[PDB]
Amino acid sequence: HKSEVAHRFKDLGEENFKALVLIAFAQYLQQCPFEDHVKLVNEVTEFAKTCVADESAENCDKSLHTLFGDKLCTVATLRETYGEMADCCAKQEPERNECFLQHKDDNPNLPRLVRPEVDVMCTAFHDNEETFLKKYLYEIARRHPYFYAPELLFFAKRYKAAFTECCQAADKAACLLPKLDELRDEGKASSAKQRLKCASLQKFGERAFKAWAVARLSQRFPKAEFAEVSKLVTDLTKVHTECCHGDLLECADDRADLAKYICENQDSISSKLKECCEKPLLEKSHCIAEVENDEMPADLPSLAADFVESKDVCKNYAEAKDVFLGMFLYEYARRHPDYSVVLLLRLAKTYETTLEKCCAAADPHECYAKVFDEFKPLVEEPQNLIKQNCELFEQLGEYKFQNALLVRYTKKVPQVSTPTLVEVSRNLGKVGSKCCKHPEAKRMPCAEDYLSVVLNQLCVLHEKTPVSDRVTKCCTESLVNRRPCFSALEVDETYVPKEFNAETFTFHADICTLSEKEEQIKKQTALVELVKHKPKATKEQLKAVMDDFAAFVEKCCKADDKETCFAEEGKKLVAASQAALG
Ligand SMILES: COc1ccc2c(c1)c(CC(=O)O)c(C)n2C(=O)c1ccc(Cl)cc1
Ligand SMILES: COc1ccc2c(c1)c(CC(=O)O)c(C)n2C(=O)c1ccc(Cl)cc1
Ligand SMILES: CCCCC1C(=O)N(c2ccccc2)N(c2ccccc2)C1=O
Ligand SMILES: CCCCCCCCCCCCCC(=O)O
Ligand SMILES: CCCCCCCCCCCCCC(=O)O
Ligand SMILES: CCCCCCCCCCCCCC(=O)O
Ligand SMILES: CCCCCCCCCCCCCC(=O)O
Repeated sequence: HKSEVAHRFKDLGEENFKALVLIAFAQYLQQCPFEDHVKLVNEVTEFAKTCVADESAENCDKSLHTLFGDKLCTVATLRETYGEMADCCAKQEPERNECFLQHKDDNPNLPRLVRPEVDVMCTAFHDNEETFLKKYLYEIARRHPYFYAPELLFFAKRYKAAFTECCQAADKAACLLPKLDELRDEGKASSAKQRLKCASLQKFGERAFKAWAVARLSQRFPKAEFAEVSKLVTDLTKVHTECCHGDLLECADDRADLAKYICENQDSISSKLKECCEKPLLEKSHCIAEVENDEMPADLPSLAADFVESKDVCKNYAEAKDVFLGMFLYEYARRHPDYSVVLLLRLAKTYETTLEKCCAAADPHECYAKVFDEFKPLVEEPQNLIKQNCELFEQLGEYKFQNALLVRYTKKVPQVSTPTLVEVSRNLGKVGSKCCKHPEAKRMPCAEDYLSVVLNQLCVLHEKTPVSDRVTKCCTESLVNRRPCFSALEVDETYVPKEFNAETFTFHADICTLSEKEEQIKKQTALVELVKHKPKATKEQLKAVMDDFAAFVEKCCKADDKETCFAEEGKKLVAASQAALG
């Protein structure tokens, strides 16, 4: 109460406090060495303990923003290292804090972080767990200044858990490696979603966010009253608006409040918030944001009652348009947890466009009478794609499914670079393996979650190295139109084939020692180049070539003087293949 530092220290706990303070400093002073930050953390922690012992001790009354800023301005090489940022220190709070936010660089120039060999890690881990973990916490945090700290803390613990379980295993690598790769992706996805959610808010505006949230919060809490959901969407919008601005403290308090509000009213929101609400102040938010959907009420009316058959439709709509559309969304979303949020938005958009026409016409009811028929094809498009694509993935495996997508998209946008096409298709493939395992009722929400990040990543690259107007149309298109726009792309009739290049199709024995992962990316790269050269090739033609290449390899890696083989049969394969594809 009287001392903020003392208060947070007591809430968080020493360990958590020390880690958060470290992350906080690493995100601002992204250039200072690790031992320098460690020094700061200790100084702040010691200060904190003083305040815990006596809330009236010097400076214990200062605000976290103030203490933090002062400490920051302490750094002697502040001007020589961060130049312009040092001028913030001449300002008074809150301009000082505001000034610091502005100079935090989003994408700093730091070397890629390379993964050491399992044995060095595990020994480092054992020989000095604290510094090994904090050292990486530091390296990761300085590279993602915008990654919400507590979230970064949750990942660290997932990492600690992996080293503990695996560094004792019989086959460390067999245990750890796959774990590290899983965490990396989750970390990447989490980072992407965060940037995405804020970028989306800037572009599309508050209304669109509120809509997306109404739909999402309604699928998850089907039993809550519309007024509660509204209350929540309202507060949730402030929270995200604030958290995007970047101030960790402000963000942290807004989220905490929201979580407490939710827990106090849990029995009037959802029956699934029990476990989450018991957890520590530091984990509540995270938990709730991931809670599973509650059971939807058994006795639920027909949507057509209040939205198609009622006589006061246009009257209720004209009176408060967005509120009316929100109720529609609410009602429609909580009966369809199986729908993707964006799909629900499309229906809402459709119902809106209809009421706008119909309520201005002679006899409204007559005009908007069959709107639910409008929805049918809208709902079906995403459903057929899932069925069709999961079936294909069922037959072929992940890898072969990835090759299928490779041929499919190269033909649609041959202008894209081969490395980019490879990454996209591979990740598209992963989405297929990760979601197709789910029961049909949960597939769509799954694909949407994963596809959103992949589509955004694809758009960002392209944004930097523009290549196709079509991709640009889809990338800058409506939030709700993005995926449909890509789905609508057709083979590029215009495209002009790339001239043959012997090199591009020559292979060496080294391919035999390449890691399974790199072997594929090598074959898949050739495949893309193959299509870019012979775009009019049919599935039959291609499949045959791919079959030869397949054999080609297995054969040359299981024979003496491998080198000769590849260069000898290579002439043959390539010569025959060119002939078959005219
Ligand atoms: C070359 O392939 C990658 C891919 C993703 C990567 C990194 C390197 C690095 C390392 C680097 O920046 O060089 C980081 C930090 N990545 C993340 O996005 C991330 C974020 C949060 C967590 Cl918890 C874990 C991972
Ligand atoms: C509970 O309320 C929300 C609100 C926005 C959301 C999400 C959930 C989720 C999570 C989910 O879909 O369950 C994602 C991925 N959001 C966005 O990226 C986003 C951000 C801004 C706009 Cl304008 C539109 C969409
Ligand atoms: C743009 C992504 C939104 C994710 C998110 C979420 O689902 N909940 C959320 C969950 C249920 C009701 C309302 C919001 N809160 C959340 C906010 C503060 C504290 C705890 C959870 C979130 O930030
Ligand atoms: C998330 C904070 C805890 C840090 C633990 C990370 C230890 C593993 C080091 C490898 C990280 C580089 C990312 C990768 O390519 O795997
Ligand atoms: C500078 C010392 C204070 C450390 C700053 C970090 C404070 C974070 C408070 C943790 C609250 C969890 C919020 C949430 O649920 O997301
Ligand atoms: C508080 C409830 C507000 C809900 C407003 C409903 C709007 C539905 C249209 C979907 C918005 C996507 C943006 C668009 O393309 O128009
Ligand atoms: C001009 C024709 C050159 C022939 C080169 C064929 C390269 C395509 C790579 C085929 C890899 C398919 C993957 C697999 O076999 O599993």
